[PDB]
Amino acid sequence: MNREEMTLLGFEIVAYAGDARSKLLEALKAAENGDFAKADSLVVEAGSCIAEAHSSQTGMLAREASGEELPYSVTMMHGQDHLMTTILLKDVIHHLIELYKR
Amino acid sequence: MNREEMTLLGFEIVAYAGDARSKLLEALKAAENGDFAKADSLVVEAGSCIAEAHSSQTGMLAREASGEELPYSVTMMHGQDHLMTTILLKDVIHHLIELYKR
Amino acid sequence: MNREEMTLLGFEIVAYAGDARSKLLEALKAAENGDFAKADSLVVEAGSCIAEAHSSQTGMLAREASGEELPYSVTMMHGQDHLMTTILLKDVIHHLIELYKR
Ligand SMILES: [Mg+2]
Repeated sequence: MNREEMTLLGFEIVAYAGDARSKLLEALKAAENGDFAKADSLVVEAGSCIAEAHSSQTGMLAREASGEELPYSVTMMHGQDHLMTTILLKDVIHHLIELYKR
Repeated sequence: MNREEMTLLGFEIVAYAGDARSKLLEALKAAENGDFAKADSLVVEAGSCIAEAHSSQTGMLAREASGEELPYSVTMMHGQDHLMTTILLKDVIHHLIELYKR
Repeated sequence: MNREEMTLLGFEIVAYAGDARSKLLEALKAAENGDFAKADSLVVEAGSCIAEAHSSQTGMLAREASGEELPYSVTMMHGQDHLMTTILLKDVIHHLIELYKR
């Protein structure tokens, strides 16, 4: 694809990763305040946002693997940063809630 | 801009991010040892280094969004990784301190 | 080097970081269940893999700093995201284990 397509998709990712990010942090706030029902609900919601903007990552990487030359985009790079850090938080949040739960 | 400018800006972001991270880690060591006061101040200090490194971020996105082709730089990419991972630490640090403060 | 070469090194980075990440997450599961000796074991193993990927990172950045032009690769940008998020987790894991240990 061209640079402009990569930039727009990067923006989509920045949007969804950003949304998932706020939900996960709000979940941490809820857990801090002993409101675990809300904490869990929020995490479950953040999960969908991530799954959506994530499955696109796979197809993108597979294309380069199979010979496609993908153009550089600072926006795409930025979206991936948002996505990957948010995913790490998602992968570790259960323990944070659990620690607040104990 | 040229690759040289991107690289140098990258070094700049790495320096600020690096210091922000060291302080956040140091803040953790403090909270672990009960020095919550030292931990809190350190967290505030970290935020300033982050504000600096984070500065150019929006501008870069805007330039590319308006149709400007920004050069690829490993150093810049690495700086962005440092910044973004450090910002996540900053976003979570409060809960790790609180859990230590309970 | 060419893009293909950059992509191959990136795959290597993803392998080391992905493996390290699963050990660190497994280390978290262990600590959660009170198996602290297992937790430390995994963290020590993960560090070995991280050391191999991180060392490779240093050389690359240095190559650009010395004037060398390196090709952009989505896989390398992805491997770096994996490595960088994994290094953050490794730097913060001790405090998570300790919190479960308290
Ligand atoms: Mg990145």
